[PDB]
Amino acid sequence: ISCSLNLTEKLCYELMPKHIALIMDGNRRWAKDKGLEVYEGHKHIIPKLKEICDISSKLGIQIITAFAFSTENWKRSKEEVDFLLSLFERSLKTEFQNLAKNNVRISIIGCKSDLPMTLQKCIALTEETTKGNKGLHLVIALNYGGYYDILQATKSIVNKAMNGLLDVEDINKNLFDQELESKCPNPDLLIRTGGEQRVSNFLLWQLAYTEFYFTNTLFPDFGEEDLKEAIMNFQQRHRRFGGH
Amino acid sequence: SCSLNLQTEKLCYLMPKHIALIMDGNRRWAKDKGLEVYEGHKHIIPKLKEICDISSKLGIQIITAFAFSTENWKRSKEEVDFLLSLFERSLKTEFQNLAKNNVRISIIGCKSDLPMTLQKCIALTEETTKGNKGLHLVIALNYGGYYDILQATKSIVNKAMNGLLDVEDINKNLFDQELESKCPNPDLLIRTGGEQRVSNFLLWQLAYTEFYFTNTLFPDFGEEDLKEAIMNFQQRHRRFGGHT
Ligand SMILES: CC(C)=CCC/C(C)=C/CSP(=O)(O)OP(=O)(O)O
Ligand SMILES: C=C(C)CCOP(=O)(O)OP(=O)(O)O
Ligand SMILES: C=C(C)CCOP(=O)(O)OP(=O)(O)O
Ligand SMILES: C=C(C)CCOP(=O)(O)OP(=O)(O)O
Ligand SMILES: [Mg+2]
Ligand SMILES: [Mg+2]
Repeated sequence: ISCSLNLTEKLCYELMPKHIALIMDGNRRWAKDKGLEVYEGHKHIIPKLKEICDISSKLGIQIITAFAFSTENWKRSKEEVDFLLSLFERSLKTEFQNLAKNNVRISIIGCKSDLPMTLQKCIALTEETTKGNKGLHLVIALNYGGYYDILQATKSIVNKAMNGLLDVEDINKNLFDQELESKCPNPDLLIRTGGEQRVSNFLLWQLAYTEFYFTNTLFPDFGEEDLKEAIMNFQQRHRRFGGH
Repeated sequence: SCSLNLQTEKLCYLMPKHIALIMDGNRRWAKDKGLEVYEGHKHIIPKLKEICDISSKLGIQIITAFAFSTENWKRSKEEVDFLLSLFERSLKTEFQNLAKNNVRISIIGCKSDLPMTLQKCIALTEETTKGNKGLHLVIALNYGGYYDILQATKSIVNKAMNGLLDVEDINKNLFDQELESKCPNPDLLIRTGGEQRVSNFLLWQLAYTEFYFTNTLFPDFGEEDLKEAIMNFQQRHRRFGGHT
């Protein structure tokens, strides 16, 4: 198979970020620091995420993709996974009407069939109720990883080729983008709370020219002032996309 | 159909075994010092050799260095022609000594797009060093993350088309075996030049890599800067999605 790359590919990126990506990290250490019970940080996840949607919506931000549960988090104890998947279902039922009144559209990416059936039904109902809403699109990545996303797009392309729907030479960036679960437009800014300088198998393909913002602030402490700082910082960067 | 909660292992991550290196900021280093526009680029592969020598003594086994991306074709024909001729020159003048403790050199990227003379220089550099026993230097030249994932997808589609694999055999390990940069993946990414972004480097391979961004322009990056980056790496806690 031949290659040629000096022919051309448009990058689906942008004053203001259109799409923000969010790694919601540091919730355990936030509870350890305040001497609270082990899962009390995670109880702030969905409420804070609603606060961030509110602020971002007013600034003209159109998309937020938030990392809620990765495919490697299955490595944690049965007790933690069960507690936090139950907590996610509960919080999604508690803050739903707050998200719905702001005209937020809610989508979930990840492998849903591995989740508990009650959470699968709750997710399907949330997506149905909000699919027509016209405000900010909140995408929640739940049992998601970049490896998984690329693998399921590759399988989808293989099956199409098997059924006579495409040739090997039709496989390009545009086709791949439309087979991934996180699509164009790609994140302009990634904010990771919790102090770690790494991506932890989040949106690997989608982050090719994303601007990174790592903060030391633990996620339950990330408020309107911190989001405003991150956007102003983003506005101070020069994006060249390989050109001059 | 998908399932991800059973297979929670695989992957390939004191001292980082594999360092990834984005050699950025060469234009600004020549501008700041008032030199000719391409004077910084003449330092790229000499300094890269110096980094390999230091890295070899500390026990590092692999360096993957970004020398020319698939989006850099967007720059002026003058700059691109000058820089590809300069790479051909630098690649002949260094990486020549008969010492067996020197680096083994591979090139990843689409070589057929490059000037014929540079193609011949690359072939000669890979042949003369294939027996060397030191550090494996991989030079990423006309390379990008999209390109790497796309060519692996095309190779998998081809095999499936020709009866050589099943769609249900497609997993992380088979995909990894089709990429140009394979397991083991970089433990540490060092980007010189002030920008906090990845610019379509090793997208799949950087899933759990530790990021180290420095403002030092690449021609000023020496032994003290490398020792600082390794020290910073050693103070980091890698969890790979797990706990306790
Ligand atoms: C939904 C499940 C099972 C887990 C939560 C995943 C999550 C929110 C991770 C980021 S916060 P976490 O890694 O728990 O907290 P730190 O150890 O980083 O302080
Ligand atoms: C080939 C190298 C060293 C990496 C790309 O850096 P660029 O200078 O092309 O990256 P951007 O700032 O354009 O993102
Ligand atoms: C090898 C390549 C293409 C990048 C080197 O630095 P640049 O050419 O990007 O210079 P700056 O604009 O970053 O200073
Ligand atoms: C927010 C989510 C779902 C993942 C956060 O990163 P992790 O806490 O899993 O990442 P590592 O620090 O283990 O890389
Ligand atoms: Mg964490
Ligand atoms: Mg640059």
